[PDB]
Amino acid sequence: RMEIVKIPVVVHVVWNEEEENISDAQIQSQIDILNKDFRKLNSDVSQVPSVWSNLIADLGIEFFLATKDPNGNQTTGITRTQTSVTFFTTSDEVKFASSGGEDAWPADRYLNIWVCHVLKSEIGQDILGYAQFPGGPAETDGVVIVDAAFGTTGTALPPFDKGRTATHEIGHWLNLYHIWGDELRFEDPCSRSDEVDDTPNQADPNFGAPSYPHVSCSNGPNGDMFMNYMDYVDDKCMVMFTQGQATRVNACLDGPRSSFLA
Ligand SMILES: NCCc1ccc(S(=O)(=O)F)cc1
Ligand SMILES: [Ca+2]
Ligand SMILES: [Ca+2]
Ligand SMILES: [Zn+2]
Repeated sequence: RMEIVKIPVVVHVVWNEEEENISDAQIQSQIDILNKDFRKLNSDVSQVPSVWSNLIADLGIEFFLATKDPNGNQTTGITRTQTSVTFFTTSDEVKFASSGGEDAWPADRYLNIWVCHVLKSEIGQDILGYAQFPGGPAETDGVVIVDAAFGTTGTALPPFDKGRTATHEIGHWLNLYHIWGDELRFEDPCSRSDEVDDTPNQADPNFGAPSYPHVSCSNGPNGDMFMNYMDYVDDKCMVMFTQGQATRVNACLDGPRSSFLA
């Protein structure tokens, strides 16, 4: 029997123009996706190649917008903060009210999700989201997602309109690594590991909508598990976690995030 871990979520919408102040329905549509993907209840799990069917995991995690704020008072679980900032970066400006964002709620009790309109890497590349792995500091724990990649209605735009950027980032929040191993440009692309045996060794990230099989690093004939949530493919193409990843998620829930256990 699976112990279902029920994670209270607070969504911090940080908005400059009015359209960035995304609707309650768009926020709720994202929570709905999380409660499918993290329970193996997404119908598009049928797209997994049959050779890997016995690897698809139910992570046993569910999510809900918080009903009590950190001091025990009634809440919608959504904060809405106007800002003059036009873009945020991986340096975590969105996570402090003093830098034009919104403070985190206590990370031992809530999953903080920040939503903003423009998000860039430190060297200026537009990105869809970023996570903080377990291990503190609490002040910046959580995930950040751009609004055009958040939810399945409202401002969400194809090909990132099925809610999977948040599934992916929450994968990181639960201590999952990119399936391809995050080699640096000068390293052998087959050399690093995501520390999961049942994810095939893989050269690089996959983007877009790859054709099965996509072989790399001598992993033929089945190829890359590019439909894993921890690849970089379009939302409609990533549909599964593996049991090997669930092992790491369970270790995270049992250790550094044990405060979320009942
Ligand atoms: N389903 C979305 C997966 C995903 C997540 C993040 C990115 S990127 O912004 O880092 F380039 C790309 C694709
Ligand atoms: Ca692996
Ligand atoms: Ca690799
Ligand atoms: Zn990632």
